[PDB]
Order: sequence, then structure tokens, then C-alpha cells
Amino acid sequence: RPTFYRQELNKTIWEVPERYQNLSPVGGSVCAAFDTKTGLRVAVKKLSRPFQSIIHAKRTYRELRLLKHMKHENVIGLLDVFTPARSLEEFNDVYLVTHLMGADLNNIVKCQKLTDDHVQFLIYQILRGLKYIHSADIIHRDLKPSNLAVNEDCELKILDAGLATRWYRAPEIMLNWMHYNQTVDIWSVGCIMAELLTGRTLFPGTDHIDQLKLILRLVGTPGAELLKKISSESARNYIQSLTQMPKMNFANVFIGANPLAVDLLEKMLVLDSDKRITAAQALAHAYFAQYHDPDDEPVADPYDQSFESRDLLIDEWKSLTYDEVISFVPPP
Ligand SMILES: CCCCCCCCO[C@@H]1O[C@H](CO)[C@@H](O)[C@H](O)[C@H]1O
Repeated sequence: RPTFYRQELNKTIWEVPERYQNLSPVGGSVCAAFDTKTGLRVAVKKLSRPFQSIIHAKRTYRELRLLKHMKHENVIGLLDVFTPARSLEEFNDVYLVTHLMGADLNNIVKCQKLTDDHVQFLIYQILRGLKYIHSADIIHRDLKPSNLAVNEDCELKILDAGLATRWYRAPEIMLNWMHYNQTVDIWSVGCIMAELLTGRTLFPGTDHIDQLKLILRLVGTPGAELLKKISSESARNYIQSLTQMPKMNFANVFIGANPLAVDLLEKMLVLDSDKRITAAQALAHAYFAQYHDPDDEPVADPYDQSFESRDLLIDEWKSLTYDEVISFVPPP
């Protein structure tokens, strides 16, 4: 068991192994550090109240299980996980170590006007990461530029897959909607991609209803085919009672965009989820021909998420988390 040291950063106590030096607050809470073992910068996240409620204990476990599963180039994976605690009984704090990428896609759009080649490369990588996440039957659920780390070479990693602004949220989630599927992530990609092209937020809503109104201005009120699938009576007139609008021609909205980019946007930004392109299909779209390699777009091992159905006591979630900490095997 390594030697730990204690330090206080912004009135928070960090107790970490010595291998991690130069702790520096970036935002539980996150510290940048220097990993003397690999000679790289890392982010060390101390979880805040890991075991305070059943709901919290379960989400701490969820977070760890997810991070331990992710083994893909475009998905952030777990570099280390540790606790000061010897024994389960002293177990109270959880720290997660990941690659510090240095910028997010949000910081990047506000400076660089992005070229078409950059948008191909950036969206390609998001989709390649999503093909992997979705093959483990995981939904990101909150894909957005702040969840996208990008380095000097515009190489990209997806943060927080499966863990959860409303600007990138699919309409079905904005309206609650009993049960939705992985296609909500593709709506998000459409929103990101549009903004990487124009430099502007696609649907910068003020609140919830304003968001929905902007979405309908672009894509139009639902067609008869979508309305047939809507089982709830009230949702059905809450609809036929928002302002009647036609679908805009995206060729006319994203002027001066590559026509293949406009075509793929048309296939992502569809109200009806059943008709949205999938991550795998998109990777095969003519827009990424420079980047697509069918032999290098891997799928995930299966992810056992049965725990999601269970209602356990804080102590049990806590012991399950402790088992995961102990069983952790670091990457090559
Ligand atoms: C503005 C009105 C919102 C319409 C959004 C409905 C599109 C979501 O699409 C719907 O999603 C469900 C899964 O979530 C599917 O079971 C339905 O078949 C599909 O039409």
C-alpha cells in the first residue's frame, strides 16, 4: 500500500499517494496533478459526499463501475482509483484518477473558427466513442461540449458517459417521455456539430419551453407519422397546440457548410427518434470518408448493469464500491 500524504486545498482535505505531486485546483472537486509514475498530468477527482444517502452511495458505485468499464480511445477511462482507508470500516473517501486533457470543446469553439476538416475529425471521434458506449447498452444522456476533452492535436475524449445547459438535450428528454433510447445521444451530436460549423449555439433556449420552441422552428411540428406513435392524449394536443411550423431546409440554414455535413445533420436532427441515424451508420457516412476505418471502430465488452434495478442499504453500496476499488487493475 503506497505512502499517502495530506494537504488542504480550498478548505478541502486531499489525501493522496505520493506518486501524485503538484496538486492544483481546477474545479466532487478536481485537482490537476503530476503523476511521477508515468510523467504525465492527471486529474484527480475527490468525490464529495460519497456515501451520504442511498441515492449517493448508488451513484458513487455507478460512477466507478462506468469508469472501470471504459476502454476506448475516445472515451475517458480510469487511470487509478484509491482511498486513504485500509479496511472497509475506515472507507469513506473515493478518489478517481483520469487523463487531464487540457481543454474542452467549449473553450475551443470560442477561439478557433473551426475548419471543415476539424469538424469531420471532431464529430468522427465523438461518433466512434459513441458507437463503443452504445454497444455496451449505455446512454450518455448529457452529451455536450463541456463533456468533451480535446488536446493539442484536436484528439477527443468523451467524459461522463452513462452517469446522468439544456441546449444539447433531445426533445423526448425535455418532455420527460416515458423511457427513451440511445438515439438521444445522436440529437446531441447534431447540436454539437451544427455549432462547430457555425460557431453559434444551435438552440440557445432561455428555459425549458423556449428550448422546445427553438427546436420546433428548425425541424417543424411533428408529422403524421410521428403523431401516430404518441400514446399519451395530453402530449398529443400540447403538440397540436404549440405553433404549427414547416421543416426548415438545412441547406438554407447552414449556408456554406459542406453538403455532406448538411446531409448528416438532416439525418441526426429528426424529432422522431426511430428515424435518427445511429452512431455506427453515421461513421459510414460520406462526410467521414477521410477518417472512417471499419477495422478500427471497436465495440465494448458487455457491461453488467443489473445493479441499476436494485435498492440497497448505504452500507451495501459502500461495500460494493470498496470491492471495485480493490479489484481495479491499472492500464498497461
Ligand atoms: C416536440 C415533440 C417531441 C417529439 C419527440 C418524439 C421523438 C422521440 O421519438 C420517439 O421516441 C420513443 C423513444 O424515446 C420511441 O419509442 C418512439 O417510437 C419515437 O417516435
